[PDB]
Amino acid sequence: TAPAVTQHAPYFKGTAVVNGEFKDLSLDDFKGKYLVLFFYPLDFTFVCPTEIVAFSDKANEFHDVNCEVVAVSVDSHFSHLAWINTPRKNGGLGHMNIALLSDLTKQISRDYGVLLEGSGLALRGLFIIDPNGVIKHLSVNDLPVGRSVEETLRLVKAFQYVETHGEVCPANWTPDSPTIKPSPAASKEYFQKVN
Amino acid sequence: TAPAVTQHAPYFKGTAVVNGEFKDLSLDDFKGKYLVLFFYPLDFTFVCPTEIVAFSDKANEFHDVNCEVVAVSVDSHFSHLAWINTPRKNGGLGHMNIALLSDLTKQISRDYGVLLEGSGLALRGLFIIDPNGVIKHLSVNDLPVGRSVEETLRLVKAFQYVETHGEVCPANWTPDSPTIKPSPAASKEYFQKVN
Amino acid sequence: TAPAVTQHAPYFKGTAVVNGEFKDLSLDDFKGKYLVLFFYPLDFTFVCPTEIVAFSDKANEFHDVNCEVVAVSVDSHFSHLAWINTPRKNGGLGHMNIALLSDLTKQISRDYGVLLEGSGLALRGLFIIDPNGVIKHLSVNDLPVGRSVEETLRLVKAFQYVETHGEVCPANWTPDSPTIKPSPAASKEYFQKVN
Amino acid sequence: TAPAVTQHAPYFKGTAVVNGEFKDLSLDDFKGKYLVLFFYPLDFTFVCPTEIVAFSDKANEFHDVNCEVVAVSVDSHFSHLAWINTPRKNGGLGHMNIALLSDLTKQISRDYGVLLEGSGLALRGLFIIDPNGVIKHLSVNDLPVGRSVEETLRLVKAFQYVETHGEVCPANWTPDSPTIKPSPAASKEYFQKVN
Amino acid sequence: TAPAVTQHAPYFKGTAVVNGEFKDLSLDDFKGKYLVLFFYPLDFTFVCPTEIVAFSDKANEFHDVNCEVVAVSVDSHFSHLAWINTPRKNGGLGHMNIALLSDLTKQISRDYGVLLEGSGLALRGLFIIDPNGVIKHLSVNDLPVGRSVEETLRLVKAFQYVETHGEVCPANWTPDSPTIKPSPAASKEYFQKVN
Amino acid sequence: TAPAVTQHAPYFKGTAVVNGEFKDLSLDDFKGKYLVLFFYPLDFTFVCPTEIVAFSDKANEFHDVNCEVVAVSVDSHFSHLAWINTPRKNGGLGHMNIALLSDLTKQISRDYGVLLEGSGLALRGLFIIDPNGVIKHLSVNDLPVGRSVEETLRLVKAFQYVETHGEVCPANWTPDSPTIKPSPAASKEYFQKVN
Amino acid sequence: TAPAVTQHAPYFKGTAVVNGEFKDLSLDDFKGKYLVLFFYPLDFTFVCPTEIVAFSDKANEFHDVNCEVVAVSVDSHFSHLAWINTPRKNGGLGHMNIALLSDLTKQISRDYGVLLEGSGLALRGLFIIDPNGVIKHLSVNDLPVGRSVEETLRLVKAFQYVETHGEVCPANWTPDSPTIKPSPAASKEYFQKVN
Amino acid sequence: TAPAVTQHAPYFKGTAVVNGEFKDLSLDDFKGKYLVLFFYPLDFTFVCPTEIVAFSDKANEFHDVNCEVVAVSVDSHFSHLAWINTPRKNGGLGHMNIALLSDLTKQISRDYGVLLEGSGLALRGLFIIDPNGVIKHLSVNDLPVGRSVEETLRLVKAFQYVETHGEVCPANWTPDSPTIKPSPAASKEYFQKVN
Repeated sequence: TAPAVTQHAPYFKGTAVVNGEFKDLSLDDFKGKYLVLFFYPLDFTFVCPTEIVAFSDKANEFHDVNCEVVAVSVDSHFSHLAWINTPRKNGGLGHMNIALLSDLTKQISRDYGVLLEGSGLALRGLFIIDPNGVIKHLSVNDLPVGRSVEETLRLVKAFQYVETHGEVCPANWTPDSPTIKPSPAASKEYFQKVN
Repeated sequence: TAPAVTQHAPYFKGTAVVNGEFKDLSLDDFKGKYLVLFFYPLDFTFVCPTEIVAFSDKANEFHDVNCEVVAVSVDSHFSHLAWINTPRKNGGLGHMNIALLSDLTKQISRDYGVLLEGSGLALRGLFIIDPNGVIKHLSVNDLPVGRSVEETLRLVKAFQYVETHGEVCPANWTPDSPTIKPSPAASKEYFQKVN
Repeated sequence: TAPAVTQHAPYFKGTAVVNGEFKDLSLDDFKGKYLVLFFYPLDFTFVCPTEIVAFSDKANEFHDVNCEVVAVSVDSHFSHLAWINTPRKNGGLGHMNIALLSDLTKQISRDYGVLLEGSGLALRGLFIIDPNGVIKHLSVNDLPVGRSVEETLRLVKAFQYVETHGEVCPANWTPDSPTIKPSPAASKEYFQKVN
Repeated sequence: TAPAVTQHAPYFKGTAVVNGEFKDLSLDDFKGKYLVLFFYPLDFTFVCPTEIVAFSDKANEFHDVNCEVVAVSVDSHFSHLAWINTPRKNGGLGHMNIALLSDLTKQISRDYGVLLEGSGLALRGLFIIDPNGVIKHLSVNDLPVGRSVEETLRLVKAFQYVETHGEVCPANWTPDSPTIKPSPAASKEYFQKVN
Repeated sequence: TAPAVTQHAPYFKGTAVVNGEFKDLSLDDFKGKYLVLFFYPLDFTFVCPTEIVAFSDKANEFHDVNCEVVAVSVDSHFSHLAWINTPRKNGGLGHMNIALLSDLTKQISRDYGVLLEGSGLALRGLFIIDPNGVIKHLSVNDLPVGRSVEETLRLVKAFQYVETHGEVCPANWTPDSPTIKPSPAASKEYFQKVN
Repeated sequence: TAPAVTQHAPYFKGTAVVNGEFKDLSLDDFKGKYLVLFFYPLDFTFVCPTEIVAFSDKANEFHDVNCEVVAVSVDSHFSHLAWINTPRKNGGLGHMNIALLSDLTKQISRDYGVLLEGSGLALRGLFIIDPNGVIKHLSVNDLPVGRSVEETLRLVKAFQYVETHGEVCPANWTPDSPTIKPSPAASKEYFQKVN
Repeated sequence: TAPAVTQHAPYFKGTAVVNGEFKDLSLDDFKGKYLVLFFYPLDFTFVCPTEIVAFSDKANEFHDVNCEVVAVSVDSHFSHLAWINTPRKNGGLGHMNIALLSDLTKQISRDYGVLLEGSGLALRGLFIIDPNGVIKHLSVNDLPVGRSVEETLRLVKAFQYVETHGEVCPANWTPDSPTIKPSPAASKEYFQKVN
Repeated sequence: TAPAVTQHAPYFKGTAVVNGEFKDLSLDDFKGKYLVLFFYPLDFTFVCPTEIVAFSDKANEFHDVNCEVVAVSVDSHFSHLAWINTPRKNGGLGHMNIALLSDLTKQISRDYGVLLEGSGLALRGLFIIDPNGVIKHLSVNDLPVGRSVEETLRLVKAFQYVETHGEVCPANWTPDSPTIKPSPAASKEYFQKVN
């Protein structure tokens, strides 16, 4: 139970804003589902809203592949709601298709290893978590650079492809792209094909 | 020094294969340049060769933006070379535009927090390190899924952009896409442009 | 850890025939794959070979969905091989595409609660185990009635479908047929669709 | 008596809904008939109504082979009735040709080893119980995947065949399909025919 | 904690229907507020729908005095909703202004001393729990006689009057009728006035 | 026997004041009649005299429905009389049309689960015991809030109505308001009429 | 227990003057009632008599809202009494309508955190303790400035308003002024009304 | 240095919003001036905006007596700004005449002993601090009740009166109300005057 790949994700619990109303959210609530838990520093800032809207606009694609997406920061759930009720044109989020988790005690960010104690706020950490609570991917950016929603989805689709076909995913894999049977003899028909 | 974003990259030293020839590399050889330091589990496997050839094929684009790429694993440098002298068509690497660093003692992988201690091999870990040895990004995939060379290049240009221009990069930023002046008043300029 | 649905499948270890060669297998070897573990009473009987050759002939379809099939009985691996080298025309197995596991001590059967202690042989027990070692389905017949391979494959694909699409599978669900979003309002879409 | 193949099915008694009226059912009532006793988690859910209406629309075929079908869950007999009185378009059952038994105390599920005590509901257990109250078969699914009524019916027809013909049924046996005389010499007739 | 007057109400947790959606409630959710917690045997019965619609119709008058109203029974939350989507004309509930809590494990009823173990359903128990959260009044009818919502509201109002005025409420007291200063000399005012 | 609903009321015996004279009462003295047995803390207090005079004033209406009313407390029977010979104007009782039972040993209160051991006095417990002599309703207020005599009489009348009519009494039922035939088809009459 | 808001108030015990007579009282004695426990440094001083007289003239209004008022200092109950018998013109108190508690050992002042150890006298601490012995407000002034008796009465009425109406009290709230429903949608009614 | 009367106020430093601009504040920016430092739980709530707007509308009466007012909470300075930019009609602050200080690390609230570690927010703490950094008054409210702006002003003026003139202020003292010379002989003047 640690924030590192192949380990169980640390237990978390906070009040979230889901679909415009307050709701409590636990790690247990996603047993059976994939989860993209992603941290951002602060509400009403600059990179953060662009990521949050980008994930919200693609949320249906994540939900279609049994994946929930929850954004997490250290602000109150009241700040989350206020930011939801701000229009995008004025730096706000608008109506949200993803959960917004309040980590007001900072303990979720601390346990996920992404809190800068001096500042009191999370780095841009993202965690892809499988149905059994195991971490499959993680990535952290420094504050001034936003994450790729397209790449996050590519990875979720990829981890699902290997578990339901038993072939591994090459670099730059997309759906319908060739894959490799992970035995030396059988891996050849891939290598032939692309060269 | 720690393997965490915002902290100094841990020192490393080892034997590499540059340009068909053995050569010592350390972290200090990359001061002044950006560094993409990416770990892979084992030579003569499956996802690994597809990632190394993809980075080798795109190395001119990294070099044009003052970025070096080095692949690392727990194998010897004699393994690295033998794999270079295997045709791609047969699961090999062929000619190489990037360094292949040997981490025979495993200490590099351990110091970078990507060593599965029980198996004796590294996860798919990737670090972007700036001219001063500071880690700007890191990411870790489990073994069955390869990384994106495109997203690595995106992120490098994003960190360079914010250095040059004093502006922050939104989600899904490509070069020439809009950026955000990171003050409350000046940011509206961005949000109006895209809503 | 018990032979029950939702629980972790008991650890097992034994000698198996794989391509006419003796080879060890444990539950650990199938970490990452789905596993159909099916018990059958005795080698050189009547129903048993019809089941084993049915599973062997459809083995590629199982492997295409990241699933190993492993037939288990209380005979020695030396009997399994002898039975492979009997032709099917004469009640044998012939060439095999699945593993034949020997449970010579009878511990595996006893741990999976399919052992008839009185006779010292197992019932027609089938267990479907996910990549995570958790039992998704169990199924037992009395000795005179063989099982359906088509139905076992149906259940593997259904458990895979729910884990990658988040929808639940109706009765008699097949690939391409409708499914249900498991929420009260969202589930009406299914019920309108088929009435 | 225990919930295991070849053993006597445990005694149950409870209130059921039979043809719209409430009526007591006991295991005693099915002496002399075959019995498909199937458990489902909850009324007014998603997979459950699909399983129940599939069984109900085929009940004629079960009845024609002296077999009764009894659905069971932890809800009251009043929920059962209210659900019968909901249209199928709206997630209900409509008219039922099978009994819906209420296990309000949770005892029947506990006695048949399918109660999840933590949640207070039953897994997808199905038992084929013969005219002397012995269990010939049992299947269990995790909650998100429905069962096959088709296969349930194939198994009842198969067990009846061996009782009245003294020949064992191969894998994927269907009516009017070859069967095996279960002695070594006599069995060769089957194995020559199908090869 | 114990289900008796002057004692802290037992802790309870469970899934409730709150505005047509599945929420999670606990005794902690009502700290700071008076709670009327009332049990009823089963959904889709006779006296119960009359009790629940009576409270839901006067729910505003309880909210106006800092009081929540929660109906409890041993039914699933999916039944609670089905009953909410049955019209009152047809024995149903209609739109609800109170919570409907699922005691599916039967634990809450057991803990509050109202579970008839034999039949597995609750008696008509009612508890007025104060804001911290001590039981001030409990009442229990047998199954065929419904409670008075009027008297329940009289009692919440009486207990609130005594906390904020330091006088005690006579038999049959209603808002504005006389009260008693509980001191031998001071009480003479009350007794002189009403005789 | 136990002080709970559906159970036989505990046996009790003691000296009571009945028409200004010391009589002896027991639970056997009320076989054949409904009994309202109500406890109060202490004679010469504040809410208690108001409760006792309210019941004594409506005592005729209970007798007219075969019901006796008995007040109980831990005081001597000599206090009960002194209080009877205190005028109502001066905090007293006046002439009484109900019995006043002495629980001097505190045993009755203890047996009926209403004795606060610490202070040695009863809470405001009330029990409607039927004619043989099962408890049909119990209620308990804390000390500073008096009960409703009106509601007590409503409940005796409701329990008598259901015994002699076989219909069940809704919430807020009063003599002459509609009632429910407790059958799914029969109850439709009630629900149609009042909506 | 502790002298902080939201905690249980520390137990105290001491000899107090009530109606010119010595009488022991403790925190227990005020269970069920609000309490305003205020400390003052010393009898026969300057600000202190003006606080005590101000409360004692307003005490009728506190008792009318179920609130006791208790003055506490380190002086003897003999000084307290002597100060009562001094006239107000002459620096005294006169007849008193509030308790004067002697903290002669200084232990009450030590436990409430108001004791200046060097001088052996209390700061001007005030505590509003609710009916369950929980602190709702505290306030300390330095020695040369008296407290507002009006503001103390306002807060008691405010804390009672929120327990019996479920709405929160704005800044400068007085009885009959607007209050806020503490949900986000319902709070707009207030914010629109006052702006 | 501790959050107690007569002691030096703990040092704090944080980003505040001042005239729509971010700007660092520290305790020693307020040396030579009286400071009213008041904590509130969270931005975008209910009681908090009423206190903040009330103090801001009286800020000039504070400024004229050389007193500053600084509101503090654990929210980001960005939330403060988004909330300044929300109109009052819609639950916001609008223009502000006071600093809103961010306590993103929560250290300030922890140092002033007003933080609830469990939930991660401040109680309604308020502190008057003199020109030498010494605390003269403190008060904490529980969350549902707002403070009195008038009484804070009353107290700031009271504490100045005593430094200027060397006379003590009685209870309910207002500007130009009589004060007391703190000497036995002299204090008589006050007592003769006001009686």
